[PDB]
Amino acid sequence: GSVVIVGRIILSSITAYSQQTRGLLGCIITSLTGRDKNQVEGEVQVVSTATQSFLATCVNGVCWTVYHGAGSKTLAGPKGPITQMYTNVDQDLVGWQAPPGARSLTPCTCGSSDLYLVTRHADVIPVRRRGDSRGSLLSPRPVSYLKGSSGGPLLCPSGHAVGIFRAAVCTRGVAKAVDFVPVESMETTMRSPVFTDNSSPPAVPQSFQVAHLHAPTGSGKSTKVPAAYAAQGYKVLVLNPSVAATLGFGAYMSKAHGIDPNIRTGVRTITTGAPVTYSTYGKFLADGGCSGGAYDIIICDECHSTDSTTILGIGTVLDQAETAGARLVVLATATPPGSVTVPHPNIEEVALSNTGEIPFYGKAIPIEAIRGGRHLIFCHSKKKCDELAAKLSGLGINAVAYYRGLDVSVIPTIGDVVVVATDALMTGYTGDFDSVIDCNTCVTQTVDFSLDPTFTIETTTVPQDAVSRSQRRGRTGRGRRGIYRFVTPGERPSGMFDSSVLCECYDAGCAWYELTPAETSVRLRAYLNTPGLPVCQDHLEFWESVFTGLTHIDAHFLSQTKQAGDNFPYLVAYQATVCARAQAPPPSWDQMWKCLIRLKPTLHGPTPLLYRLGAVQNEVTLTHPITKYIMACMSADLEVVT
Amino acid sequence: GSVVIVGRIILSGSGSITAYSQQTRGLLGCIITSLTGRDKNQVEGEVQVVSTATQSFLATCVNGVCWTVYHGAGSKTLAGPKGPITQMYTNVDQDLVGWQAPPGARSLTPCTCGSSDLYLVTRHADVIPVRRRGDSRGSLLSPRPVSYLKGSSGGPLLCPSGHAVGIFRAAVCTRGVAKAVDFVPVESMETTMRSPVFTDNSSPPAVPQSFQVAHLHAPTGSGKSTKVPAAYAAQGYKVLVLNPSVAATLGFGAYMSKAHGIDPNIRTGVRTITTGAPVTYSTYGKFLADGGCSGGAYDIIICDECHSTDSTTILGIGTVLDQAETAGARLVVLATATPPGSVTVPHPNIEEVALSNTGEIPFYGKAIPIEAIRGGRHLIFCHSKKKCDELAAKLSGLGINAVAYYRGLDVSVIPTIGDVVVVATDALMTGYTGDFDSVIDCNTCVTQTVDFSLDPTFTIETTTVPQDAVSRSQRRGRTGRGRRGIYRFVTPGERPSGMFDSSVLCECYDAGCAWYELTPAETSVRLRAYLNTPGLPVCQDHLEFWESVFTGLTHIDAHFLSQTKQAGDNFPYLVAYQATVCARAQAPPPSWDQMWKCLIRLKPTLHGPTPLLYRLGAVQNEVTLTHPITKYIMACMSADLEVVT
Ligand SMILES: CC[C@@H]([NH3+])c1ccc(Cl)c(Oc2ccccc2)c1F
Ligand SMILES: CC[C@@H]([NH3+])c1ccc(Cl)c(Oc2ccccc2)c1F
Repeated sequence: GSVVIVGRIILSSITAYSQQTRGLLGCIITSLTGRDKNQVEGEVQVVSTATQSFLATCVNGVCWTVYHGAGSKTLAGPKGPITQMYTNVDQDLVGWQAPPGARSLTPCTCGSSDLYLVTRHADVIPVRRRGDSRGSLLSPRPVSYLKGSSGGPLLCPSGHAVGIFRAAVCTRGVAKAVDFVPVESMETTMRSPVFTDNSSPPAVPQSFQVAHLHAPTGSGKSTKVPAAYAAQGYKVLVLNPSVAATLGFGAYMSKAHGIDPNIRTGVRTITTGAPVTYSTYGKFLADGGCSGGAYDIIICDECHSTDSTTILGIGTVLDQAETAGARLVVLATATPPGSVTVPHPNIEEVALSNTGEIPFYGKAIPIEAIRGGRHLIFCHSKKKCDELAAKLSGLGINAVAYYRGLDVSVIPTIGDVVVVATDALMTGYTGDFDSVIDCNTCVTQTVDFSLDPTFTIETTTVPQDAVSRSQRRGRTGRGRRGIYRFVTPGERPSGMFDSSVLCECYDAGCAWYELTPAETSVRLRAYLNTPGLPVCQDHLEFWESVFTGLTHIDAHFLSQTKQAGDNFPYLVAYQATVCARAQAPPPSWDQMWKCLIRLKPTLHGPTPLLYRLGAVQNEVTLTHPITKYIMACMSADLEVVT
Repeated sequence: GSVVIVGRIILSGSGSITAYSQQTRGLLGCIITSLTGRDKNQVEGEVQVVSTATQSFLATCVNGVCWTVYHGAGSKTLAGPKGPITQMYTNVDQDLVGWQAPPGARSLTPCTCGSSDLYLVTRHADVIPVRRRGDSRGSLLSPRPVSYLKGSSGGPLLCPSGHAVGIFRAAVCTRGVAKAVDFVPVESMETTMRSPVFTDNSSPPAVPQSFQVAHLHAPTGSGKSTKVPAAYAAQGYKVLVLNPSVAATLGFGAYMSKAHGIDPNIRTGVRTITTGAPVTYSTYGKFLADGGCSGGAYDIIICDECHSTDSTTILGIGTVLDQAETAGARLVVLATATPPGSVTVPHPNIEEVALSNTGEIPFYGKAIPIEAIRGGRHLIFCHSKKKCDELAAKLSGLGINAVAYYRGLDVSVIPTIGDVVVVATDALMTGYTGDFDSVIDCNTCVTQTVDFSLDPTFTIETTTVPQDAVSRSQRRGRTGRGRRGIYRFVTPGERPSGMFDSSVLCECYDAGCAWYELTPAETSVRLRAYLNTPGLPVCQDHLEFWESVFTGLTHIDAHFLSQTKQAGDNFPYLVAYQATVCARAQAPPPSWDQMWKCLIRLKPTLHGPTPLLYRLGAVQNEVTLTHPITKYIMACMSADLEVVT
């Protein structure tokens, strides 16, 4: 899909009105063709994808807008799809060369503080500047009235551009201020090189530096380059999210480059005194971060991964490495933020159709496509893994399921097999496959600041992004031919993660890694402040304030929720602690609250709700001091995107 | 736009009930197929996954007919092999519509036996045990979040033999958790088929010998409010004609006096005459303020414009329905041009023309050419007061006799006189009786919708929405009366007619308490008479919920209530009640929006967090939730609440 211009906002002194130029059918066709003959006029376009509508402002002969709406998408144009000229994920800014007929606003350098925000409804909202990227609405408005206006201009009185709107600053679901991308960030972006080669590892610098390495999985980014550095005489640490990949490196390196390295995972540890160590991020955090002077170079592998341990591990390194004596951090991934999937030479891509004995996410699989050989099928849930595995087994296909919870020994490693699995596979098992068949959806978690009474953490099924598609497809075609089959050809933009991931980081810090919320904030802040990494909204003070209130948890419930191994074991266990001390029942008797089951006969009355982590069946009271505390925390300034 | 089959749910041949889905169309194919109404793909399976541009749900063929929900499909056609298929059955009251099953389509068959173990099929092909507890209700064996059931409406409930018991249309929820499911029984599908496919309501009924409720679906200028009661009067019957508009009511009476001979009784706030005639013209508000039906006074009651869903009208009609038989009436007539289920058909006096981007006057993303309005009598419907004032301004500056009209302004500001462009809200339709050479329609209106948002209680939010058939049909109606007329529009779209939000029920209790001295219990009886009567606009049964809420709100401040009644805005009771609770705690209102002006003079003495009862708009001030009324309302949210799927 391409981005499509579906209207415009005309400026004149400052007033505006808007014009629509496409309906739905036109938008969709134009988005599939990427061919737009419609004449472009104005400095503000109203634009749309198949999922959202927003604005775009031309400045300096460039049409600009937000990464969180456009991603890395092309813009439909007279002669076809227009590739983006600039892609600055870190500033939430992208830009296409202005098409013929378009006008540009000029930047503002008189430096006025009385500003005017233009919306998708063509209203003109006065704004008092507060900083480089903040302004306060003179009249607070409900957040919903700014929705769809991301990308609109912030104008000084003389009509020039100060920047583009990117998000509202809410206080309890009401917008008192606005975040914008300032015109100086636009000019900085324009002077940066479009091509920047991150395929070569850099040489060790004289003083501390953070460098990026974008290279295919099996370039030797985690094998050959660590070996090269060690030859030059350095001590190198390779961090990786998979236990099975970390272990695998030990045997590979001892054969191929004659180095028997240190290995550090939770299930196994080996110290050989070698100058190269391979660790998981999680085991790295358990060992208490950087040891003063132990390493010259730290290589954070798969730094595209947006799981809490990886983010927390990488932010720890970014906070500590210099102080502990390192000269070099290398952030390594094949799929960096802003990447899209491109054709792979070694992999042949074939859409699924409706003909097939095996129904699969609305489409079908031919039994002839998986009868012999080794094939991997990605499903979104374990329930689905289980039922597809059973089907296949009943047809006499040798088929097995894999997901979080199961021992990887369900393998088999040699022989005909179909593996039906979730993304747990990515970290659990390292082999590749004659084909990958991919449902193209993922389970993820999303926070909702629902003030009912506090927040909600919802589990939802959503389309895959560009990293998911590439990483799943990349389980076939490794040094040998391969096939990838898909239910749908789409792709969400890569490199963003939800605020629940942040909440997860504080939770794990408390549950697993003996980190105070203040400590956790320091480490995440280094992650945020370092560019070229995945991006999120800055909700650190909020989440810090919330967990900071969660005191004197019951150690047995914590142990039990960690043991059962599910999400947010600290939030779950803290709610259970409050329920037990208040002598009151849990929100439900879902498996989530089984730590309270022996107390079931004696718990009665309304649940002192702290927050929603699933369905709430029981009645709730709001009188508990901890609830009162978390409600007060919601008055904090919260960026939400528009 | 037609409904389009975009996929299907395939049920298992034997053993235990299981299913899987197949998708036969993408988005592009869906949109094209909806605009042409032509679907050459063949129809397999008995459970279809259907879609409009706006939403998607399920449809289930039983005994020859592809059934689904009115709240999903409205009166729309089904895309077919030889073009659009019109609906064969349209039952607004049961939330059930039906197209004749296309070629070779397969139909489930009814639950002949009579088990009480049931299985619901969802759009995800999940099969979910249900326990029948009534004709149209069964409980989920394992309660679920209601989000999981959205888009499954129209799906079947099966008995273990795989026979259809009905089709899902809504969940019963407790605080966001579906505990049970509502369906349209299969025998309500056969009650639908053992009626005639066409019913006639174009002629006023004969007076029956015993109490009967009849419907009159006939256009304005058929004389529904002048000629027909005149006719009944001529046969010696006493007749009451009720209407939502003061100006319409006065006009009919004045027309009757000079044309049909009679000098009728008139009853409104502003003018009331007793002449002893056997025809009486009243508004719904005055009828209610008079305490409803007085014994033996009328044989016939015409409830005119019975399509209207303002609180007064609903409350008024509810009253007549509850009180007429016992007051000795023989006949209640529910009269409208635009009954529930109706569609905007072409009018031979009216030339319909799409606005373009060509024009000097920007209008809702399109354009009005000055030529089209420079000379004559013209009407422009805008959704908000604000826009009307912007558009009157922008028009007159360019040399026009432009004027606005919306609630608050006195009519007569609309002259006549000749050349004019009136820019107005829908308030035009209760304030002014005249018509125009052309009508220009923004195709949108403001409405109010309730969210059970548990933050802490409920929210009532003003939103802007696409117009429905009634809206479009009534807005067009102000041109092409006798002579030729023109209708210009921004959008061809049209939402289904005859549904109203739960917030409208809220307004009925509020008006009950604020204007007409009705206890919540007394209002429930009246509303119950309206729901139970068929062929009237329909809503979700939340009567107990809303009764329970207003029953708690006692000892309101008489002064604030008088000011919110006078200012004329919605929910004067809830607004005044929140203010009563604020003033008594010396706390500020949730904001300093105009809604809270009754409290402006006390601003100096009002400090601290607002004890919030519910949300009627943005809340800027901190909130406490400790107030006994807040808690009382919080407990009411435990009620069983039907919500759609
Ligand atoms: C410029 C501020 C930075 N924190 C930032 C950078 C890029 C993007 Cl897409 C940002 O917004 C989101 C919004 C939702 C999810 C992730 C990120 C974002 F908030
Ligand atoms: C059969 C139950 C009846 N109360 C009923 C009849 C028709 C329809 Cl469209 C119903 O559903 C709605 C849903 C939303 C708004 C109004 C009505 C509905 F609830």
